[PDB]
Amino acid sequence: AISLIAALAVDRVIGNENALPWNLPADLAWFKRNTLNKPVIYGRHTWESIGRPLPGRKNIILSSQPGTDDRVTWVKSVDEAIAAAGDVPEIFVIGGGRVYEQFLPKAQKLYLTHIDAEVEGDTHFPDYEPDDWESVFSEFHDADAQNSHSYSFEILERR
Ligand SMILES: Nc1nc(=O)c2nc(CNc3ccc(C(=O)N[C@@H](CCC(=O)O)C(=O)O)cc3)cnc2[nH]1
Ligand SMILES: [Cl-]
Repeated sequence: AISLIAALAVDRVIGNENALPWNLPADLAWFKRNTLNKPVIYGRHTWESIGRPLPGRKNIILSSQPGTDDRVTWVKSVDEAIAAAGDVPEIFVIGGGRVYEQFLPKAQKLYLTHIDAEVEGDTHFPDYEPDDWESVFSEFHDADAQNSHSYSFEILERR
């Protein structure tokens, strides 16, 4: 089954021109624990942002442009990306915006981090109908010595 994971600032903005103005190691830990040892799908731009494959995970990159690396799997379509992932219980889509958009219709779960930050950004997470989804988990955290902003984790399951 397909799962989407993302960190959202106020107004569902997932990023912009510049680096994100928050320090949230707690979110990174949450991200690792949920995606560890599972196939992860992402686009050309996210690849460029990280530069190297994510450890212990099966990296699948959706790109219309030919692949430039042998350590990760390169696909040209959504159907091909899902096939390259295999017959595993859970497959994660980790971005970016246009990729989340193509995968939302087929997602069964949403792992969201709601960050209390007013970030003026260009890219937004797709709008999802609240009625089509059930919030089976939500946990609120305040900012602390390690995390700069207050935030909440949420797991939604498709109805
Ligand atoms: N919750 C959530 N937080 C994110 O930061 C996030 N980032 C993406 C896409 N961008 C990125 C950028 C960097 C790494 C990365 O280098 N992660 C390392 C953790 C490093 C670490 O703390 O060891 C990883 O191994 O997962 C992953 C995704 C998608 N969904 C997200 N979702
Ligand atoms: Cl991307």
